[PDB]
Amino acid sequence: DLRLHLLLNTSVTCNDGSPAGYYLKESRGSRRWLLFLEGGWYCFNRENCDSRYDTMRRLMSSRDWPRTRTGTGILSSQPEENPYWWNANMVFIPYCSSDVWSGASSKSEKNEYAFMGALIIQEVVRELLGRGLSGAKVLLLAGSSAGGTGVLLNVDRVAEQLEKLGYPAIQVRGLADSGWFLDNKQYRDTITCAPTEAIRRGIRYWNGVVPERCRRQFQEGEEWNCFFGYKVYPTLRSPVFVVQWLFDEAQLTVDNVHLVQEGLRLYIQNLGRELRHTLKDVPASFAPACLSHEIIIRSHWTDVQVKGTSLPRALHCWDRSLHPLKGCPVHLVDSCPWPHCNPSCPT
Ligand SMILES: *[C@@H]1O[C@H](CO)[C@@H](O)[C@H](O)[C@H]1NC(C)=O
Ligand SMILES: Nc1ccccc1Nc1ccccn1
Ligand SMILES: Nc1ccccc1Nc1ccccn1
Repeated sequence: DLRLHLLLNTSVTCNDGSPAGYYLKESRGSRRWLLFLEGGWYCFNRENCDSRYDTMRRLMSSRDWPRTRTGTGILSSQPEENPYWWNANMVFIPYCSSDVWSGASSKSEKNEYAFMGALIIQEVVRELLGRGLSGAKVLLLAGSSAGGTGVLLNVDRVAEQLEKLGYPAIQVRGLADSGWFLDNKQYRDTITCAPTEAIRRGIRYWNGVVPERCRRQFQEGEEWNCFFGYKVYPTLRSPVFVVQWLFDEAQLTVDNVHLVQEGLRLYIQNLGRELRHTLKDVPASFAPACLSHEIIIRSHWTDVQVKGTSLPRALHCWDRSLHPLKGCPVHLVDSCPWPHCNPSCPT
């Protein structure tokens, strides 16, 4: 189990002003550190966030968090469950800022809620440096869904933080799972019906921050562009491995697709082709032709394969590449055009 630590700086808070925190399992024989960002959509105005506080309060508050959590998937210490990094130091950072990990705004006389996701990541890193992270060789910032987009928004800031604090030997890398979306035409709840508005409004509500090189490309008012992987990824300097199902369930929900006649068949095939196209120049990626959402902390994440290579193997090959490799690929994108045309897709 990973044990809870509430942040010592109690001014870095979840939405309702309670302290943020992290769950930690130390591995003193390892110089590898995995920091995983939880997902779970977001909220973008007073009324929307009030609803989330009634029925999704663990995503807005630490008041009811458990003492411990079990590591699963890439967070498991069992080699049978985690062929990739079973001996690493494991950190789970709960998502309690409702801001896709972008916010830097405190509660105040003018703000009902605090949106501090970007500052929560900075403070966790900061406090871990006193608990052994100072001796790390690799810091892998990973995350799923909104946490996967959060990796893209924060990996270069963590790298800059560690350089400025005097730790230039720690190699910062990112792993973004199910956080790579298309701002495409829909097939036919504002957060699902009108996604780009929801992001634009959220950024202003959260005082949200995007990576500087991307911000400079799109300029004032157009920061929402940097929440889309194919637009922010080319501006990043840290190595980033991208995991994305080609027919992602959250993408299809936003597109108003529910599972088929010709119009919908053509729409679904075109979505796979467009996602494939955006990954063509991403050298470290894993994109199976399946209808699903998230993978890296699922216990059976070992089962899916692309061209005969599993995701744990592809990540191991990526480690080797950062020291093409014969028999050990890092770029794995399905070419077949319909969900579950890959036999290893999950049921
Ligand atoms: C605690 O965090 C807040 C928000 O980032 C910051 O203003 C303050 O300086 C921090 N306190 C300490 C002692 O680092
Ligand atoms: N934005 C929000 C806040 C409170 C309750 C529901 C929603 N809507 C929603 C739609 C799809 C997936 C998750 N949430
Ligand atoms: N979930 C989704 C799917 C397809 C298009 C837009 C969204 N919205 C979104 C919100 C924050 C960050 C990235 N995307």
